[PDB]
Amino acid sequence: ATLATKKATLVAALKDLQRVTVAFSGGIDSTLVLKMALDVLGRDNVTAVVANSELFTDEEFDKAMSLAEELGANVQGTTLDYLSDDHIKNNTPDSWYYAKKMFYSRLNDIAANNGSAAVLDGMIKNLKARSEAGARSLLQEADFFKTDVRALAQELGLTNWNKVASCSVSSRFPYGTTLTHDNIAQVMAAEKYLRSLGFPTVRVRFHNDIARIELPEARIGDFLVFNDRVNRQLQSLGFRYVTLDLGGFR
Amino acid sequence: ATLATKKATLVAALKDLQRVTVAFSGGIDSTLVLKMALDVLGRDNVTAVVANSELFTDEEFDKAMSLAEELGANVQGTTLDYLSDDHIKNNTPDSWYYAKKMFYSRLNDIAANNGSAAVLDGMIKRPGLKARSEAGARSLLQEADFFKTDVRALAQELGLTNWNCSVSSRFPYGTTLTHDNIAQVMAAEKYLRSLGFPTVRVRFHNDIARIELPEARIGDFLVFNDRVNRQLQSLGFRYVTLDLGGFR
Amino acid sequence: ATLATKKATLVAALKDLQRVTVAFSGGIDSTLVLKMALDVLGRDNVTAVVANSELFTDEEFDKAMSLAEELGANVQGTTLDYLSDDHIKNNTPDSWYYAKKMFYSRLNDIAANNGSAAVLDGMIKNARSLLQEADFFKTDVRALAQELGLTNWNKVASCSVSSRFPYGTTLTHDNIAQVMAAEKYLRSLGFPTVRVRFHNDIARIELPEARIGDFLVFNDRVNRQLQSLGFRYVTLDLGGFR
Amino acid sequence: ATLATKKATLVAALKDLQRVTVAFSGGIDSTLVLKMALDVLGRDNVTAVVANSELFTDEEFDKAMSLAEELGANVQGTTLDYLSDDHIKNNTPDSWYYAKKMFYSRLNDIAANNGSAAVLDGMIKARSLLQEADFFKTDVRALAQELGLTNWNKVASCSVSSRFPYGTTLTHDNIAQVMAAEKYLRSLGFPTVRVRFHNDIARIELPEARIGDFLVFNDRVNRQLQSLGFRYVTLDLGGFR
Amino acid sequence: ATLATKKATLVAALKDLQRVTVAFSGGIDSTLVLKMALDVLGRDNVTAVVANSELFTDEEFDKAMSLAEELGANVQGTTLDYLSDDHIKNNTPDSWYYAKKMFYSRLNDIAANNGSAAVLDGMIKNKARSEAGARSLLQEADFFKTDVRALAQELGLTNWNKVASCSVSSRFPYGTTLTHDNIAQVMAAEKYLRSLGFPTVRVRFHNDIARIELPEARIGDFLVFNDRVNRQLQSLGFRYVTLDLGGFRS
Amino acid sequence: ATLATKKATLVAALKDLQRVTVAFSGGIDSTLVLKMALDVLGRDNVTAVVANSELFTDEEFDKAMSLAEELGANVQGTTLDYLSDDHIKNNTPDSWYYAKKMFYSRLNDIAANNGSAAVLDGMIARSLLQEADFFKTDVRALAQELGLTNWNKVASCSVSSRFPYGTTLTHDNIAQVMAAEKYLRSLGFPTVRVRFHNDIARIELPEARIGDFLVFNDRVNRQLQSLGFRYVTLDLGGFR
Ligand SMILES: [Zn+2]
Ligand SMILES: [Zn+2]
Ligand SMILES: [Zn+2]
Ligand SMILES: [Zn+2]
Ligand SMILES: [Zn+2]
Ligand SMILES: [Zn+2]
Repeated sequence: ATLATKKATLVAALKDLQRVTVAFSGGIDSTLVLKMALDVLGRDNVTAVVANSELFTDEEFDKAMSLAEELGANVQGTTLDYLSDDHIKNNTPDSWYYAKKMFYSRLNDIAANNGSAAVLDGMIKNLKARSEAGARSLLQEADFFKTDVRALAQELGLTNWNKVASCSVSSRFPYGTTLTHDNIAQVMAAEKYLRSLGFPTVRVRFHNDIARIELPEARIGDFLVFNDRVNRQLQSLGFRYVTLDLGGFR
Repeated sequence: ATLATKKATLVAALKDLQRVTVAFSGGIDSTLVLKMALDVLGRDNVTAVVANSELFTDEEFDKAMSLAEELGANVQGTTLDYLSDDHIKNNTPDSWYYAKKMFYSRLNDIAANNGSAAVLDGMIKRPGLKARSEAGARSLLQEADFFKTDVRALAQELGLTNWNCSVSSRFPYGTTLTHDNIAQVMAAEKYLRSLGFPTVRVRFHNDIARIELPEARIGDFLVFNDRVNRQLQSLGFRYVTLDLGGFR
Repeated sequence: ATLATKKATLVAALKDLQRVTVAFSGGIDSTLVLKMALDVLGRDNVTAVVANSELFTDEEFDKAMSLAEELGANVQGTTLDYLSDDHIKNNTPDSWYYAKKMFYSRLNDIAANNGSAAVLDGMIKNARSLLQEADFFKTDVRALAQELGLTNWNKVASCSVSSRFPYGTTLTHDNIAQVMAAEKYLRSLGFPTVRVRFHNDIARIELPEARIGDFLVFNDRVNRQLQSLGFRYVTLDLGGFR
Repeated sequence: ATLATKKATLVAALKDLQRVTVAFSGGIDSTLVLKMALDVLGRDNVTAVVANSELFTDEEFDKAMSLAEELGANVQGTTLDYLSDDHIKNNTPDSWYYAKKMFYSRLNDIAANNGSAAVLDGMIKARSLLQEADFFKTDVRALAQELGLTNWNKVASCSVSSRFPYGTTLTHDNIAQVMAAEKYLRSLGFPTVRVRFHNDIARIELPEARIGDFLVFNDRVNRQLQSLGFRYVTLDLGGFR
Repeated sequence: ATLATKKATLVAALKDLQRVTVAFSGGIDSTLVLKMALDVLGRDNVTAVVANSELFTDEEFDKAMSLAEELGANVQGTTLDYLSDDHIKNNTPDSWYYAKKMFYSRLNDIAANNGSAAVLDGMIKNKARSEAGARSLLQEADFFKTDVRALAQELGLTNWNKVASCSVSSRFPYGTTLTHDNIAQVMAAEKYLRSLGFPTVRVRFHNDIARIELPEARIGDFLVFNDRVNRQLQSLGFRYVTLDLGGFRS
Repeated sequence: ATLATKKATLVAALKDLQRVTVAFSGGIDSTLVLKMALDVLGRDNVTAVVANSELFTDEEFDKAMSLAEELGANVQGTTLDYLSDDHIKNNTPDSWYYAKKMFYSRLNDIAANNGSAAVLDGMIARSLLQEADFFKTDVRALAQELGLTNWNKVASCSVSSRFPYGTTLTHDNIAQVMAAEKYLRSLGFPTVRVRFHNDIARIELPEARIGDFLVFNDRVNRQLQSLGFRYVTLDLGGFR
């Protein structure tokens, strides 16, 4: 199938729905989904939803919120208490499944109250909780790949999205560590401070009384001028010891 | 109706002046006003004016005009000798104010001869009256209470994708600006930028150059210490130095 | 003149040719020619040719192919034996001419079989170079590209590997592969612009001067890895990149 | 007030006991006292004692003899065994006291069989006559150089118990792991260095003025300390002290 | 020619003056002069004098004082306010001259009251002083730098200030008025930088500007202290604290 | 094994010798050897010899001719023409051996004339410090014990190790290497090697100083290029 065949299939699917709710993160694929939806159905029939929670930073939320206004869509934020589900709070390998199960549930109730006929995400063809909510991945059921979504992104003149596929803060705690409101706010504030110093790719691992910072090895040399400030700032967030991993990022 | 009305009040004001001259700097709001003026009045009723001066590099002028000339508007450049004003020459804390006074005076002179009804700038939100108010300039995006989000909304909605400091901020308050020392500072910053340091300030302190850099680059800067010391010394500085506080 | 003017001369020239072949490498300048040719003639009347050869890495060849189907073009690869010419294999100062002659000869043979009016390259101001004939400077191609919505292109300039060997050095398959593996390893550490100059038993690493500080955390790993690649001494040029 | 009156204070002090036992360690302070003993009491009346244990290096021990022997002193080595104590092995915050008491206990015995009048240590401002003669850090340095003393341990060899947190019990595998890391790090050219043990994590404390010079050894220390047992190897941003 | 003939001329010169006052700084030269004076004339016929003033640290004074005591000589301190001279207070190029004219004047008054026959400095073969009548016996006996270390070795002299220090006036450009507060703030700045591990350091005073001069090979090791040195010297009175790219001196 | 035994063992051996000739290089070892020989046998019984050759810097030679006279010994300089021998000129893996044989033949010829019983050096020909079982700990101990403060701190190796085996040593390419190392030490790097490789200079530095060296890269590049090198590089393996 050509790029023209699958955009045509994508247009046929959107036209059948008239009114949709789009799960928007700022990503390459969700932006293409949000952009195609507005171009086919219109601004007055597309509702974009961006999720806010403690597991993601508010900087990524505030940014993905405005990327959708830059796309010219009616955007709406919703907040989720992920730690209300213990399966998420206990930080088990399947905690991310229950996060999206709770995420796809909130989208459906919004899809009911706004009058939308389906929930759209930006999942491509190259998972579980995506089906029970009836969420539809239009890009994948039209046989798109990452090479296809990039092609249609240039054709629609889309150049501004996010390259930082942000990760849940739970990856900063070893499996089995109980997440709390305060230790999550402890990690995110330390990562926000380090990012403001000029280090966009950074991890602050949580080791009880120890913070273990992960930087790209080719940036550790540039980090030297900040040792004393990061030490005291992170001590003032609760960490007793502030360290920097010699093994680098991941 | 919020936006729908914020854009409607603007279209009404633009329709009301018929012919306009637009002070253009390349920023978001100057690009937004100029585009709205051409979409409502047409090129033959809109003039974009870009200022050139020694207080800015020979580069940003070539870019701001290149951008409005790319939008398809009759663009005029005008050069102002800001150093003719003693408040600007001796760099007083209100030197910014007397710079706008001089620019808005030149604009109304340009607007009076091409037949425009008003001068427009893209202002949103001290020694006397507002320089805009003193010159009769209209800030239509202010009047419509456009907030930044409203500006952000429309440019994408009208298709605008391409859009963009005075050199006086390199000198202390009270220090006299000369044609030589401005060339001195600007040549110093141009060289440092060519070494791979885009964001840089060379603060002028008579015989001392105080280099401000993002603190996360000072490590990457040490290979150039001796070359930067000798280059700036040949630009007229006796001492070439690096601020430990960094940029800002 | 204005950018919209040089765009029209570029469109008027492309419409007079109707059917063209485009020498595609993946950089900013050849991506703009390919996208402009496609947006004036369509996938039917444009063929993109990407060259595969010993002097350029297979990394750049695979991506350049990938970027060309992504822009919506019918892409054809072709293989060039630069070393089959004795002038190139012995690395004379004339190597650039026979390399260029061999490359452009192959492309006009491709353009003749598909009926193209001319062969296009992306040469700019300061075969037909349409961008240069319309007076496109480096600052102009950045503007027109953002206006069209182009994004993913090879940001680091590609260069023939013959520049890593002294003039008069006979290029073999071993030493070329040796320099390739060295430069490839250095890029993976986080250094996209780098040269490994070949001097028999000595590797001379050329880095941009603003990155040498950031490089010292890698000194030992680079020394060991290039030593296992064949070099006896792994050194860092104090002069820097070029 | 002067260094001369401070030297004459311990000359008279040592010449009143006439037979002593010196807790030799290798530092400049215990090197100063033992030489000051031999000069005023002679080789026959001075006894140099050295404590080998599981909390110290073989290296601070070995050269503590090569020096003690080269001053011309009747050197003799003893071996003490902490960690068999209940308070020291668990690193409770009182372990420093029992380590001291158990140390001072046998010296009291050794000095007995030697017909000595008092035990001496190297404390500054048992018998600490460097503390009684009012010797500060600067007065010990000037008297040591004046007496022609050139050899002493110039990096303070502390007790390995300070590398462990309060509550963690110390093992033959705990200490050897930590002491092997500090030995490896010092071999790279960093003489003042600590390796704090926190189970899976190693916490390196270097002088801040050396951390810039430490970058070139980052990966090698990461791999080596991972082979000694540590899962993570980190550099403390606060530094040494 | 031989060291013994030069020692002989020095011995005879001391025996002829019998009672001497010695300008003692702690260098190898003034140590050799003081040691020889004690050996030939005795303790009660030799007076060592160290100058204490606002233009030097209190610690070089404290060290030179103990050095004279460790050699076994009666040493006394004298205080001079160099800033009472307008040539010194305004820091003129010839301020060095009026500084030592004042230093050599105070010594001669002491040499008058204690019965000395001459004042001795430690000047070898390689202005204000002559006009004061001070005697340089090492110069008169033709001692060169190497002969000083020779005779110092014969006498067992091994301890002395290996670093001759300069007056803080070198931290102020010519024409600057020296005051009791900017003297102290410059000395506190240098005293603090040395505590970080930088023994060779200059803090050049430019009113609102501090121009730190460091050995160029130490600058890399210095980046970790940038922020702490910034705030410390700002609390001392400097608005801008800066690092000279030329390095120590130049 | 006190220090008085070994100081006695040394003067006891010095006593047997009666008259000696000392190979003086300037280091602390040949200094301790020279002063003791002066302290025990006297100035007219000791002849300090300093070798001057193209394989060692003139700065080292001038320093040792002064320090030895500074110590009260009557010095004699001697000039060694190593490059006359073709094993040393062409730098073979055994060219060190012909150098030690040229050196020690010359000083043995000198000791015979002035009437010395032996030639002595400062190893830790007689090595009295080695025979008395000295160590570097005891060499500084006895040095200060006699008032020894001044000696050459950075011990200089033979410049032959800067040239690969097979390279022909010449007057110009030796001056090249020696000028480059003098410059690198004046910047604040006492332990440095500049390996010769025709058009390439391969600087060797301790790995703990490579960061402190960054500020000098450009000035070292152009200085060493004005001395004859086309490419100036830094060895990533560091010193040795
Ligand atoms: Zn003018
Ligand atoms: Zn960097
Ligand atoms: Zn070789
Ligand atoms: Zn360093
Ligand atoms: Zn005063
Ligand atoms: Zn000479």
